[PDB]
Amino acid sequence: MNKVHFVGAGPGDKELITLKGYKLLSNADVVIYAGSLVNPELLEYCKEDCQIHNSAHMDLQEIIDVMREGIENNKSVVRLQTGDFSIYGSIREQVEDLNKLNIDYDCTPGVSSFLGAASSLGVEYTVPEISQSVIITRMTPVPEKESIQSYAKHQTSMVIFLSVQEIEKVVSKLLEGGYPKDTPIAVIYKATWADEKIVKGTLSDIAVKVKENNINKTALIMVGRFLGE
Amino acid sequence: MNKVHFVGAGPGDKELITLKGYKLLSNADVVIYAGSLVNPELLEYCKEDCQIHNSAHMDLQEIIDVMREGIENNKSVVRLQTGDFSIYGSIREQVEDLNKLNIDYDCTPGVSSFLGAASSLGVEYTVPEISQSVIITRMTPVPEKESIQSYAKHQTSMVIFLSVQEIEKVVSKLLEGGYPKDTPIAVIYKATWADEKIVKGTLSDIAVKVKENNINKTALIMVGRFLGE
Repeated sequence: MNKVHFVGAGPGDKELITLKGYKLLSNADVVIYAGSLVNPELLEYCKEDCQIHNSAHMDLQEIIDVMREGIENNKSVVRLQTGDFSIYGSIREQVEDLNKLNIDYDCTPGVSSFLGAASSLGVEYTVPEISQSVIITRMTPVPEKESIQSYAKHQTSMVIFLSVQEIEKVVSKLLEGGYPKDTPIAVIYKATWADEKIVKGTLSDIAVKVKENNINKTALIMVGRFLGE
Repeated sequence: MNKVHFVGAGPGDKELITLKGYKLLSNADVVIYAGSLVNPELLEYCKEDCQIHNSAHMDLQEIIDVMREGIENNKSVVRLQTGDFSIYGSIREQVEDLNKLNIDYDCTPGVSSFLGAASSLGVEYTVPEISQSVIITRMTPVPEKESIQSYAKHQTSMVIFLSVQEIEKVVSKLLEGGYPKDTPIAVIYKATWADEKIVKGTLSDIAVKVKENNINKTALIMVGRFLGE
């Protein structure tokens, strides 16, 4: 067909889009991107006469109209979403709405920010005799068997998306599920963007280190012995 | 400098390498790739007069010699590793060995196969009111607090890398940690490669479905209610 193309933008760096992503983007007639969550530098890969829409200022129905009209005028349509949409992506709404209308689409994965964060930190989640797993979660209430404390019990590597002001709740949940105070932890803002910042520490001292970096906005926290390497 | 470039190849599809990855690869004088784990089609992006080495037939020290000699003749050196090396990547050996020699390097992340698997399945690990987390693990013995049964207790979404013949041990561990028999599950071989295959089912019937697909080799298993969407 001329499918609507859902494209993972990667974690911030211009060049961390997939080759496939880049081809579709650089050929798109209509692009719908996520506001300030997607790096604007990406948009420079688009055609001179491309029509850009910023979903951040749009309701669902407007995105869809924009999509449908792209299809009906035989225009290549790309919806750029941050990192990958299989982890915190809200792509279901748009898909169901397109089924409703009988519009073919496809999906092109991207590099998750937690992958970006690791490379950026030159670190490996899975490290022999230390951990063979990762738990990925994020921090208004949460069922017990899915809480940070509960996941902490495994003492494996963890990735936690948070709002940063909530640092003290999460540290205390980590200690509560039994991570020791010296457990290494890192907090990364805008992993792989030009402005990325990394605050390294342990469970006791990072609350302070985060406040004293003042750095606001959402972050990844990475927790575990795997930071010891 | 002229750093040794560690590059994530992505999950199999030629075009799912990052743009950055592609530039480095298409300019490399020396490439060291992982045997049959990396798709050979990628190698076609290399210069006519590029020197290819297949780590699969090499010990550590040979890789390093090959690296060092690239640097000393001012040759761009790319080590291509499958998916991303922060999850099951064994990049530590090569890095420590390069520190030893004082050789600058850098790291370029790629699309993990479990991301490839999701897009390929058009599915989302995190789905509102169903799960806000993912546990990523793999299946010769394993400590209790890090076993599949133990992780199963959270009833969240799981990704498990296995050898496929081991399907029955893992199903029984899943049920044991309390996933119900009707829990959807999928097994994917070579996610995003031309030959990828998807066996969809539930916990009771998938052991059979896998045997009767005969399909050998390593797979991803994906488990959870999140497959119900």
